[PDB]
Amino acid sequence: TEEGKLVIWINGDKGYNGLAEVGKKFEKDTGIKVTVEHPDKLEEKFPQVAATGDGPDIIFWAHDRFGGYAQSGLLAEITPDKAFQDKLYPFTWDAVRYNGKLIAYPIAVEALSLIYNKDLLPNPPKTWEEIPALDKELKAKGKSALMFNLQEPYFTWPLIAADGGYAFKYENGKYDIKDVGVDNAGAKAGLTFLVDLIKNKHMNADTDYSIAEAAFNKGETAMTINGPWAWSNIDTSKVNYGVTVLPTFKGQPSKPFVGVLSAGINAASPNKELAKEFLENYLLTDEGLEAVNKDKPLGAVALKSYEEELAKDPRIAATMENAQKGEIMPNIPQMSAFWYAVRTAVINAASGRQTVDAALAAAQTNAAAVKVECLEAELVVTVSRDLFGTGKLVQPGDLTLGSEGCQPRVSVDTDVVRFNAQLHECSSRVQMTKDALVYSTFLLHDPRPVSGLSILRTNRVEVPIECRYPRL
Ligand SMILES: OC[C@H]1O[C@H](O[C@H]2[C@H](O)[C@@H](O)[C@@H](O)O[C@@H]2CO)[C@H](O)[C@@H](O)[C@@H]1O
Ligand SMILES: [Ca+2]
Ligand SMILES: [Ca+2]
Ligand SMILES: [Ca+2]
Repeated sequence: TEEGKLVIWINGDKGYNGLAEVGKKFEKDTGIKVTVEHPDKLEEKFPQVAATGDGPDIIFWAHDRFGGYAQSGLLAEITPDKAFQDKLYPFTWDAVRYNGKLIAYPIAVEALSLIYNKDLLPNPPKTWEEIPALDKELKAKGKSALMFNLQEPYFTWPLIAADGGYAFKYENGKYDIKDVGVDNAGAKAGLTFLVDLIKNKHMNADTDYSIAEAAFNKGETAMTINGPWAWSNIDTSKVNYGVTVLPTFKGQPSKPFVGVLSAGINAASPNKELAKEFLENYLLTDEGLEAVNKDKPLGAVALKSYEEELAKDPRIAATMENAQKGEIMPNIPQMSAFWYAVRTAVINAASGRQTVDAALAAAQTNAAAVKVECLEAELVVTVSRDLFGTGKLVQPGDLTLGSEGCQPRVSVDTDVVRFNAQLHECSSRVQMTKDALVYSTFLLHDPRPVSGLSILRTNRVEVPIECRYPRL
């Protein structure tokens, strides 16, 4: 990274052009150039380049990633005076605190809502259970009831959590990273409902963000599920849409994960002063947040003034109604593992490649004990040796990645076994989606032969190991 300027990363669905306007104001006033970029997979690339001392000066993402970044020494501690803290809501500062330190600036509060075409559907269904029958009606006139992104677990999690799914159990003031709530009866019920919607052809397992967005904004489907950033494009489509409560499932509300868009400062930036100035006195103002929101709505911004100004907007009100019914995302480093786990499970259940029960059990194991890192042509799998929480440590020789042709390098620590594998050699399965090439294999723990009687929790366990790379 180079000093005298600022490089900013932010996701491509956010208002990066408005942010660039803020940067242009900054530049004119101070002479310091600001370059805003939106690389794909930036939440995964940032730790890779920041660990070598490179990467952007500022990284934007929902707060849930930042704990990992902070645990890895990648984030500078931020030091706002008391007055600036008084300018933002306490909930948001809470979201960006890790081990008693502030590790990023809160920007805005995000939550999914149900977005619906008022002309096609004047009265949105209050329950998921209605949607199959409703779909029938709409299918009779060449339309669908619901389409939304099924490739990212962020969008399916509300249904999964409604009847009792959860990420990590919060207990005694801390999250128990071995107590994952993706494999309980409620999560299984929610995912079964989703997979049923697919099997009965009310939804297609391949639908992604762009497909669902195009369908809804063209008037081909009566509903979608999305956050404030999407509203802009809908406005341009001139569809007459409303933003409202997500449907219930078995009488309980959908529970979306509440995100807080946050901006962290790279620990290796030589421009930490400039970054603080830009964030506090340029972006986190009525003018800055106004520009960014005008591009792609931010939601309920953390700055009290502009949030009070925008609360009249009923869409913000529905976003916050849904947020209240949901849970704030943890920011612990294990969230990435959680997300990988659920992602894989959902896809594999939606395709029918795996049952719901098996997919969610494997996701429990993956979130609790496995970390997948996908590199150019190589894969790294890190397995917790305390695989079942018993405190009994697995031996490396009982762990196998892939089939016999897969011959990884295996390294052992006190607490983990790490597999460094060649993707071509270890891919059991390859396939293409619209947007990605997918390489897939499995991790197996099989201690047999073992002399003792196997009882209760089984010692044989198999989890999906998968990497997705953009098609270009
Ligand atoms: O799907 C897993 C993904 O969910 C969240 O990402 C959201 C993000 O919060 C929103 O700002 C918007 O970009 O949609 C994203 C999902 O595509 C988590 O914050 C992220 O860590 C997680 O991977
Ligand atoms: Ca569990
Ligand atoms: Ca696409
Ligand atoms: Ca706009």
